[PDB]
Amino acid sequence: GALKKVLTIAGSDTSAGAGMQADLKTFQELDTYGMVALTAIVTMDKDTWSHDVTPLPMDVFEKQLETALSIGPDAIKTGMLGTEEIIKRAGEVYEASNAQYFVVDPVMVEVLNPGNTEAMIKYLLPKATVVTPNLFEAGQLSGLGKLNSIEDMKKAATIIFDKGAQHVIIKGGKALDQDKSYDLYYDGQTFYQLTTDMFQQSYNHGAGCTFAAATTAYLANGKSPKEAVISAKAFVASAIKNGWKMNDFVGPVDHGAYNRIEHIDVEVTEV
Amino acid sequence: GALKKVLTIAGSDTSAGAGMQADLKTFQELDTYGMVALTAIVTMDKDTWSHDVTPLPMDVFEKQLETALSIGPDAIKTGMLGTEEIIKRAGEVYEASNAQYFVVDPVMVCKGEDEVLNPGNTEAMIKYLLPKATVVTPNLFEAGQLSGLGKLNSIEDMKKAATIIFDKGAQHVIIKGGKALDQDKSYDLYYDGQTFYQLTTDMFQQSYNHGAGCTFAAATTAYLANGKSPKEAVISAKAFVASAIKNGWKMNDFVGPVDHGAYNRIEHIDVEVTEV
Repeated sequence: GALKKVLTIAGSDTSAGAGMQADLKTFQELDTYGMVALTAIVTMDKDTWSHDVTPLPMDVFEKQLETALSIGPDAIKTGMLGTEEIIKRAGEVYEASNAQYFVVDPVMVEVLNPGNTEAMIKYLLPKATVVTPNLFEAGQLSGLGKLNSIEDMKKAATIIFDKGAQHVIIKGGKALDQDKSYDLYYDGQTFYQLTTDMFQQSYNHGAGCTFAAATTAYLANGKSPKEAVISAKAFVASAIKNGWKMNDFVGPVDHGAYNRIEHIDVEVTEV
Repeated sequence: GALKKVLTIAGSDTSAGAGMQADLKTFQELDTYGMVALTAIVTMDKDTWSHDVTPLPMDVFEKQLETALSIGPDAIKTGMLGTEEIIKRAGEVYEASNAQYFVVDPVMVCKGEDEVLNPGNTEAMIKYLLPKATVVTPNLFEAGQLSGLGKLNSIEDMKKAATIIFDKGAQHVIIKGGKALDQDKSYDLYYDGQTFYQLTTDMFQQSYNHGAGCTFAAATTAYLANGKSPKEAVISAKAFVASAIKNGWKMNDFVGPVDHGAYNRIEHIDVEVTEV
């Protein structure tokens, strides 16, 4: 078959563990044709690792979208998007396209811009095939605030699904539990808990981007949403376990570890 | 051991077949840790496919370099660079790093009748990049420019160009003959200052080759990083790109990219090697 065309709308992580770098690397690992519409460029100070986010002008953002839409993506992912304007356009781009899958990683950084959260709820959730919040982001999107348990994650997932997302996976992460990694997946009918072990020498920069990018490529290549999130969780678990130390401040996931090194078991249960 | 850290200094090809996209994809296929310092963004009109090159401001270029250099590349590739200033910086970044390998893809545009679009850029490459290069990877046109010989038409002309490019300081030179040299076979000429080798594969379909050059240079870089000799890196890189070209696909009426992952996923192609 021809390679599936998979677009990410995301920024450049110059360190190359997260951002569009994670997305293109993951798309490559999963035998898709990766494409990116760049939103911003993120750099890091050599001594302190302080981040500098340089937005790209809207005119060049729009030129890239014209090109990507002409090529015709089969699936679109959104990464961290910085403005309500870009959030709104990302949704519009997916609706204009013939893409069948839209995966939204609702990256946020009390939230820094609650305006962006409101924009995600308005413009992206109603279009999303899968939305992939971490525990914090899920509390923001659902309006519940802080989530502390699987039962709280069930409530938030219901609310997010009701806002229009077709499938919701909330990543518990270290915020939920420091010995096991628990995610709550909801399809409108059934709550599934997905669990992987955690490992001592792991590194996690780019994990969220990688998970969402793998989900997108798995969907594009024909996995059901359930199968895609379960396979994506195994994919990123391997990446995290095999992450490596970049400097005193960070270490990226190994995007290629699933294929090159090992698979990690994912336990699936109904909750 | 640890993944080798491989940096490209290149622009974004929004169509994703060439540019930094080809570089990161190839880096990933070859089990390295790919990185980019972005110079520019190239977009295309939906109707005519006319290109628009949007330079990135020099301050953001510099911020990316600082981050990349802090991380510490094991190898650096240069793709198409738009100005003498960025050509010069690229060479400086390599000197400042602890990278042992520098692969320069000396991308130029021919204006017709063997004339180059930006002659200052060719002078800047000869001045700042050739003397630093582990490998330089010109096509036939570029090699005529870098050597000052103009149009090359034979292996004998290519040998002459290679010796001149070597004398300008490149450690290893590979001149890609392409369709300009022969329509049935893809002949490249490799030189290491001592021996000339002709590398051959079949000339595959010509329709869907977008990103071939970038891919070849990126693969060379990755193979070096991962410990292949320069001769084995270029032979391996030739095989790698040959499968990519053979398995290219039609994107639209104007372009078709190489399949960067074809070597690993689809098939392996033999490279004939002969001393000449």
